[PDB]
Amino acid sequence: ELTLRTIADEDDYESYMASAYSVFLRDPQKDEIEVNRKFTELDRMIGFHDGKKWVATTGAFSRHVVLPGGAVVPVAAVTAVTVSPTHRRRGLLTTMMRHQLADIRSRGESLAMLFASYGRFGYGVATESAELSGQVRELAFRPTVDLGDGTLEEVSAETFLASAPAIYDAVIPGLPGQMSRTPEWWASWTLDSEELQKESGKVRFVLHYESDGTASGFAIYRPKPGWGNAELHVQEVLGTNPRSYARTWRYLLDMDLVRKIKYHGASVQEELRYLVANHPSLECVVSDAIQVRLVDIPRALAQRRYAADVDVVLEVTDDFLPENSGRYRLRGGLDHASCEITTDDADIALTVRDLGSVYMGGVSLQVLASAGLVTELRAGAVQRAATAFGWPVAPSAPDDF
Amino acid sequence: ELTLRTIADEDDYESYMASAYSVFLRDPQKDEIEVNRKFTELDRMIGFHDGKKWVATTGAFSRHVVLPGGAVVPVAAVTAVTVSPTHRRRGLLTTMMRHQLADIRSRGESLAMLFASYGRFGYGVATESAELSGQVRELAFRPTVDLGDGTLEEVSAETFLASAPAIYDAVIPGLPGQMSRTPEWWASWTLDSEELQKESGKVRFVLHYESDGTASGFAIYRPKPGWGAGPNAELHVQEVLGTNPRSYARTWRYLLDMDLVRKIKYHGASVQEELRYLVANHPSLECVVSDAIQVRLVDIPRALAQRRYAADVDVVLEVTDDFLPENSGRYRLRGGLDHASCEITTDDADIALTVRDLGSVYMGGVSLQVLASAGLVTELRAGAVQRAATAFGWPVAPSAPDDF
Amino acid sequence: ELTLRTIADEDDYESYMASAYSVFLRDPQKDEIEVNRKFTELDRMIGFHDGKKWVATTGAFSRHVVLPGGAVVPVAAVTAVTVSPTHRRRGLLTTMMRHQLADIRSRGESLAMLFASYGRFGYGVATESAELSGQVRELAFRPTVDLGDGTLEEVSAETFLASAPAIYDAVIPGLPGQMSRTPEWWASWTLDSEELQKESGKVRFVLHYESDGTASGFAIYRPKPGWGGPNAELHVQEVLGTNPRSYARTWRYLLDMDLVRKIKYHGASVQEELRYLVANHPSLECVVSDAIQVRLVDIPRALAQRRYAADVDVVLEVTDDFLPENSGRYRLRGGLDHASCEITTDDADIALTVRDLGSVYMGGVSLQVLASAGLVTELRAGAVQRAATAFGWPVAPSAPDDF
Amino acid sequence: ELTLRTIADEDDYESYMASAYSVFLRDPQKDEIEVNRKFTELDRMIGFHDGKKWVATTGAFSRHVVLPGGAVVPVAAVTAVTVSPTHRRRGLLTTMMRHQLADIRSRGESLAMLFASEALIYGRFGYGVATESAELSGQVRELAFRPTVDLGDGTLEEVSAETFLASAPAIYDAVIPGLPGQMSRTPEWWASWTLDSEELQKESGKVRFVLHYESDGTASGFAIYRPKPGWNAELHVQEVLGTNPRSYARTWRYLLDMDLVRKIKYHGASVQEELRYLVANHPSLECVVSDAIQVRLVDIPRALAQRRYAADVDVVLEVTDDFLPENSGRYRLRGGLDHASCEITTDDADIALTVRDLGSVYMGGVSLQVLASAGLVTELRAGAVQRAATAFGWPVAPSAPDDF
Amino acid sequence: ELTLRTIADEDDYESYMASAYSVFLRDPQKDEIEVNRKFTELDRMIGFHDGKKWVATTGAFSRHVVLPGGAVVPVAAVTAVTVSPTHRRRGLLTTMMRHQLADIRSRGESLAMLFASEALIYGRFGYGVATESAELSGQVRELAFRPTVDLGDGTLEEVSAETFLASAPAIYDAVIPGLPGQMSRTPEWWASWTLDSEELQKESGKVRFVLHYESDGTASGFAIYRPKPGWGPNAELHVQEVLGTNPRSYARTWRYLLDMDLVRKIKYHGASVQEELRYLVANHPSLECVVSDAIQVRLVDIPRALAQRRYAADVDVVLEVTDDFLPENSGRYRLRGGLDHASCEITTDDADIALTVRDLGSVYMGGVSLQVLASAGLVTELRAGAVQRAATAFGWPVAPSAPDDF
Repeated sequence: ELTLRTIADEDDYESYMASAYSVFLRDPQKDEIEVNRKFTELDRMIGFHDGKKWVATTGAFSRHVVLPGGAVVPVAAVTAVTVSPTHRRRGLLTTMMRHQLADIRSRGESLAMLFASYGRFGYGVATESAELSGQVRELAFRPTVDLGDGTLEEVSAETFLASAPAIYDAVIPGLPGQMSRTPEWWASWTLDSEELQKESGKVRFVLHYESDGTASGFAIYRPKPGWGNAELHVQEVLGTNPRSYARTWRYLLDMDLVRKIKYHGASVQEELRYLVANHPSLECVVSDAIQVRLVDIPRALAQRRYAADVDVVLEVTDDFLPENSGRYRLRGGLDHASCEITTDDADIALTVRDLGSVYMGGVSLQVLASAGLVTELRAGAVQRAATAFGWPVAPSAPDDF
Repeated sequence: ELTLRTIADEDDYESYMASAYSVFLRDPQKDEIEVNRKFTELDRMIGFHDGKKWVATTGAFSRHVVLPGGAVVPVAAVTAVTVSPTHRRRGLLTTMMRHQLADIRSRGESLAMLFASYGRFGYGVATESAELSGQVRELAFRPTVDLGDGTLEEVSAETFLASAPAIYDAVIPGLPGQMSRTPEWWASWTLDSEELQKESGKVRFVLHYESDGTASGFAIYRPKPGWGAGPNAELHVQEVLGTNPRSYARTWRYLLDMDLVRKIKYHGASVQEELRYLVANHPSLECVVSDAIQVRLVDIPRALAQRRYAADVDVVLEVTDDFLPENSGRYRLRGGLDHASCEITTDDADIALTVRDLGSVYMGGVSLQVLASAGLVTELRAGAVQRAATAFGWPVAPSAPDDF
Repeated sequence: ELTLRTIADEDDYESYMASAYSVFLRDPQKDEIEVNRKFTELDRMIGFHDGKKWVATTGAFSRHVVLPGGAVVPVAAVTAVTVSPTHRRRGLLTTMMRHQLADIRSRGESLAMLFASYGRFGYGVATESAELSGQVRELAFRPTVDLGDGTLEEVSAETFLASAPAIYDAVIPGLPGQMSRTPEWWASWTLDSEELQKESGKVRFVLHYESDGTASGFAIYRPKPGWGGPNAELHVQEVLGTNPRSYARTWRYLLDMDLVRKIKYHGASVQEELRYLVANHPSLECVVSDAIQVRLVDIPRALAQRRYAADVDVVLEVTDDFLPENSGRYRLRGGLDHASCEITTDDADIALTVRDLGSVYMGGVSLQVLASAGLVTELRAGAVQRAATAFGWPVAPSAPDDF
Repeated sequence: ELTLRTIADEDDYESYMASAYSVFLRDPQKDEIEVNRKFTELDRMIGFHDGKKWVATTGAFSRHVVLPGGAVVPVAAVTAVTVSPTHRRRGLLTTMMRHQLADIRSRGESLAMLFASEALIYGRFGYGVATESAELSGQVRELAFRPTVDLGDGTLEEVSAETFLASAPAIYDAVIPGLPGQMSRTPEWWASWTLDSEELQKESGKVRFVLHYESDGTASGFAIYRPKPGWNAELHVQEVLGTNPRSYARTWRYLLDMDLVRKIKYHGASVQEELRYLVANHPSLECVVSDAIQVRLVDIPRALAQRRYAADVDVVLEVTDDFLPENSGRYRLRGGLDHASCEITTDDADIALTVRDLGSVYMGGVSLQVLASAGLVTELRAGAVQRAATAFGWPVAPSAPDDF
Repeated sequence: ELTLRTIADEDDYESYMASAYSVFLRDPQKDEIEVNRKFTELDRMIGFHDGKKWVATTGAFSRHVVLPGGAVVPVAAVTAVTVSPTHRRRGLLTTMMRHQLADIRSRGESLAMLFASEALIYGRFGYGVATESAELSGQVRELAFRPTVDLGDGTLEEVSAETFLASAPAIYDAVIPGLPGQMSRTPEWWASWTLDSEELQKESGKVRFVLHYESDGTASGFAIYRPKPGWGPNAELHVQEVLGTNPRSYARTWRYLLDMDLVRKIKYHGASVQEELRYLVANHPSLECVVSDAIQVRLVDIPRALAQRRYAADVDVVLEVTDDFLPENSGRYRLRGGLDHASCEITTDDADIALTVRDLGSVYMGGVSLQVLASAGLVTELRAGAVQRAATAFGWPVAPSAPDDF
């Protein structure tokens, strides 16, 4: 009765997306569906169709993510994973996962990434995000923070998109977890969506210029006028130097009529948290961001760099895809990494899910071992491997997908 | 008119403490005042007295803290820092700070620690805590979590104190930021304080026993019965510790599976509390992160040499101490998992930072790289901050000790 | 200055309807006004007109109601009763009530029914409804509840209307108070009204099928996505099934839906079967309120059209203050298989008003409780005890689709 | 390790009750414990003891309940059912249930009754919810009565507990024969019901007593209520009863017309409380319906023959008692308004149901026909359920007795 | 880079107004923008433009306000005062105020009035809070009147906007001479005041209009209000204005709103602090009264302003006025005023009271007591007994009230 297949045409695409919104209790957002189509590859959007409607969906975008060390590697940005409530408990999700994970491997993508909404398929939470909020009048900076001689203006979307991509491209190599943005992805990220207009207001754009005129920072925010307490909902703030970063935030914090500010999806180590003189005034709520599924374990482990030297043997168990199970020797450091099968004694035993959780440096392997989820087989091995899998810059959430 | 002196006798102690509570808009808590006196040294409690009232206070307890690597070192646990609202802008706080930090130095303590309620005195936030909360029915664990074959009992404070110290002593060498607990400190930590009873209920104690009878875990918690409409009874957890992963998981499972309970709250948990990773559905366990402990380095080279470092490091730090300029200097830190030395050097400096920011990274709870990217710390030679930031880190996040 | 008249044409209909919504502080719902027109008889919609606006309204739909015992009788479904705030305290309502009640009698309808928003006109609350709600994760069923081997589909309104009427028609004979639904009434009941979209979302339709393919259950519900912690809701409009498995399985489908936290079923029966499937009753909150008010227009006929839970031979001294011609001393003899009622000169057993007689007429209000409260008088010992049991019914009356 | 036994002495009793309160997250309520002791039979209070504390409890009071028809029969008022959270999943509850239910049978009580709460035994061991209670509440200024409600010539006085207890029992004893589910009240039970408990004082205020006197001075109504001053003042009504419709309506009018009161609440009222029909505007009196009493039939033939039935019935019930299989069998019930007999039979069965669901319909508060429509009860011969459902009903809904 | 200029044309006007709404974090309300254009004089709408966007705005309507006693005088209704968040701390606001205050002076207008919600220039440039408003609210079922309140024998009708505008202006014109602070309403201002704006429909509902008719049939009162149906029993009536030509029509109109079915709560924002409804209600605690700033006054022509109004009692006082923003207005004036006369001019005689021009505007409408300003230390008395007699004369038996919003 059910057929697993890819999207065939534009009408089929809109019906596919409508079903995915419908499972999540929402009407289809036509503006987001239209803009996201520009970077959608129909042959990566699979699902089950019963002859009259889509009953399950699973798709992926071809993206590139910054790894610890600065390498930018292809990644399957998994999206639109739904099973209709009428078609649950029929194995449809397992079938789509097996098909998609094989398809991802064939495209040379060493890992998949998914926004938390899956551990039994090998996905593990690898990065977190922080919701930062507080009263703007309480958010003065420490007295040593240099705001610089820069200036800034509120600009149109077209003016914003002529300067923001170069700023973004310049800063992301040092921010693992961030993803490359083509003009098509910028169009989705900057869309004045009707859904977000209901929650706050129309999207606004800010550019920070140095004294010589060069653009060195930007901000994307939406105002929420007082409905009683006006709020500013920040979508993104980035700068190419600490002065443009601090000055841009100072602009948002000193805006008249504003009482509260909210930044959802910030880094757990967002620089703003340390610029604020009184930390309690900026509430920080930490939650899951990205889940990682390692698809090619040796290549993924050899593609990132490590915070310190490591020479560890990992006994990796992959329950969902047993072909990936094996004993790998990881030799890595700041400027080198290799991973290959070995018959030497294993130092650590862990599942591919937990290996994925530590892969981006956002989850400590030592805490997983203390929790009993990872087993140390030889003394001192977990401690050194945990530091190596870490990174001085915490991973952060990419733009939504 | 004002005199800077220490506490003289018992009546002076109660007037001193009543003044400190009054500054914080509270009535003096006599049960807390009585039990904390047992570990209070009157000559470490200073303040300003106007002839009839204490108008400012500042104290310290002689404690010992676990550092990254497991070393336990003497520490000044600073407490009861108040200035009367009628005596602000007189300079009393700076004067008390200068006296106390000098006294800490002459006592040979390499650092002071203070609960966040000061940056200009050298204190920097070095550890955070997490308030973990959620609906207990949503807090199932991952399926691979072994709960073991242990059993649990709810016990009196006396029976609890006959087993909890040995469990605590065995676990803390791996939890930097925790402090040694004498019987006197256990008595304050386990006090059924009236103020906490009003927020929830009478304190309860749980012991977890292995299958052979060995006490391997404990929990301190208070019930908050439902007050709606609808059921909404809460458990307020004060501490949970176990000597192995099964005892820890089984103790939490005991609290989470208790009937009548709807919500659980654990204030002052670690930001890397193992519970956060046992839970199958992370979003069900809300995590709010806030400042916990501020560190003031008093003996910079000794403090840096007393801890161990997550990886090898050889870095020269140009440190500026505005409040105590005698600590400013250029120090070469050679550290690792198995060694640590810090000393005056004449080599070129790699990093420039203040003593406050150095204290902030001292426990591995704050990344030196983020402070640099924020513009608060200056990298003088390329690649130095990244290696130093990794070394100042630690695979186990620092956590808040028992309150002081 | 004011003229009592019926709706004349279509423009007069939209003005009439817009007047009623405005009295109730709402803008005219054009989608509802259009669909309800298809079953509206203009000669049954009366009101006062001052020459330029409608100042008071009162209407009735020609419907049919299931009585205790399964009999389907004509009933006046009174609707759109409004008096403009500027024209209150002028007797306009009493006048319309007197005209409508006489009109209902001439049309052969033994009784009238009205949703509670009137006791002085003879209307008495006869049926209650329950708002059931709770956290879906706490609403597991008792372990013995058989869900069967059926399946479900979420379908379009047209596919829904090709199966739901037959299911509904098979179930209602056991549910006194439900009303027959023509295709026109189904069109209103299943309208994706913009009013309810604002409160939750677009209406959805579920069909439950047996293993052989036959449709045996249905559900009408609307989602309310999270607007906060999570708090997505389902607003259930109706769930019915032709057997216990289809009914339980359909509720299970709504209760086990991902992302949902809380469910609400407004206008359910006070004895809704769901209340007893739930293993932990306190998790399903039950708020009971007025639903349907009954005005008996032809007393002897209405008493003879229903059946009675047990044998009864009682003489009722009925007082109708608003319509004194209905007052009389009636001997009611009835049971499960018979019912008769006529004037008698024998000694009266019970003295009650027509308002209270309508309150007990559907078996939803106990005649014994009204007697203990002092509203009804027992004249001969033991009479109320048996009459109360007979007027009752093993299945509580329930609210029909809204009118 | 664990011993099943009864309470031995008074110290054992206080420790037993303290454990039961502790399981329910509450400190022991000493005033309730003291007054309830006066009607407690220690040999009916059983539990498990590990040598140093009680770890599970279950007890019963010897009471008598009004049945549909007026007959007053002995009943076990089950109470204080707890299992310590440390001792769950060990079979302690099943063991206590088998012991208690056998003891109830041997004492001549045909059924047990138990308040449905967050109790451990909810729904299990053959208990079925047979009675509901309504929480009635609303703005007193919106609660005028229908115009035909006669208030009579009576008067009211607020009196002391002693004055109250000299008139309320006779009023109560004259009313309850027509209210199935109500229980007999000895002076000891009145003392508990009228206790000015500190727990209810915290939620509202000190208990107050109202008496209603006819014009000849005879007491004909009473009320028990507690004021909650504004913090919008509320009256929390515990009970209102009257021997005639005028005394009932006038006593309510006194509470509704009291100055300074904005809201009234009556928890534990009947779902057919007369007040609901006196009010002119029903929506102004919110009605929230919930479980009240669960019934466990222990002697099926005697319980069915002890009540009376709303109409004639001749039915064979195929009863399954999974927990007490000695009670499983086919029973022929022949009942009416003035007769009732029941005996085990081998005749063909008309209805199939569990002992839990038979208990649910036993008091006339749950319709057998609705249970059949829900699929929990199976009709074996056509037309049997309809007549049996009507007969098991009653023109007066059962109501919750005083709390136990 | 920046240029101070006025609105050039219609497209420039919509871009001007769009910038003003954007500074206050709101989308432009095109219905308000269109209806307000009918009374907008483009040469009074100034601002700064950077070549492609308005970066600051400041406007003024030519209006007329009723003073204590009943005199109607021209007034500049200042509006649309915004500065772009990226152009703050540059001096643009001062420049606009100076140019506007000069433009107001040259138009013969003695004072300027500005609503307190214009938070950009709150309490500066000589503007002083002179008039307050009250938000009155309560449960309609607790709002019975005193038994001695005569409701008359009139009738009411809910009418269309056009029917309302045929009788309401006559009612409004006959009442405002006794209500200082109210402003004259031309048909174009009536169109804006009665606009069924989408902004207020979201907050409650479509605007409704009520007319109260006498026994013979003449319109003697009116009401403007919006319903807010029950969401989530809590239906509300949001009253915009109620006025009557006699106490019976005023009381009867309020009684119509208060006795309406299905209503639970009523709210009247922008009422007078001495709204007669407050004294009609039998139980005052049932009608909550929250008092807040309404109108700020900037005196431009000090002598003319003080002479245009009448004084509740006789006064002969010398005021040493200090105008820090416009020092050309500073001077020592002798004020002679009463119920039927008023004159003011420079004098050499010794001064009695020393005060700023900001505080003089506050007391000018009689909504702020001059004695309390002296008690708080904001005003200095130089000769004894002068403040008390001046405070009583600057007062008025009817408190000033807030006009229609601008």
